[PDB]
Amino acid sequence: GTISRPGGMRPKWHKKRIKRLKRRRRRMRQRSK
RNA sequence: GAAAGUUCACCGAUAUUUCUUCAAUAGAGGAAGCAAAAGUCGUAACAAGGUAGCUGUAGGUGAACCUGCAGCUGGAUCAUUU
Repeated sequence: GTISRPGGMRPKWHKKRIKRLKRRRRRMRQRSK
């Protein structure tokens, strides 16, 4: 332990998830227009 | 002198069409967020939390996450060849 009560995952992994979500969304939308 | 009417130019309602632009709206299907707290699968985090922890980046994975490379101490070290 080295940080205080961040609760809601590790703040690094939770960034990563939002990235591979955003990539996905872009890929969809681009074709759909 | 002077009416109806003629012809040309100008101003131009209105309609139509083109371009431009703003506002608002139906919707198959797809994807997130939050609030409820006695559902389900695990145990990642807080003690060296039982693979120290965290940051940046890439890859992998049912999920929390895991693994490589380079950093920080907000460590578990303020410190051992005169």
